[PDB]
Amino acid sequence: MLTCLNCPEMFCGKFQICRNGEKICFKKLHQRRALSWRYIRGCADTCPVGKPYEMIECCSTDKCNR
Repeated sequence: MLTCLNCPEMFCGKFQICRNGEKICFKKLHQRRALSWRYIRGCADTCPVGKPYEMIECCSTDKCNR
């Protein structure tokens, strides 16, 4: 199994265990303002496509989006 964060905050501690169908996590921006503590973290199947300024990250490791 894999572990991925599930909180908008950067230095948070909220996460969940990803099950089948999603062996990779992702972390992108949700807004330019207050971005310091605003990000879309969650599980996924593969690197989700999107803009470059969306700070879209992809990885398959324990809290890789830490």
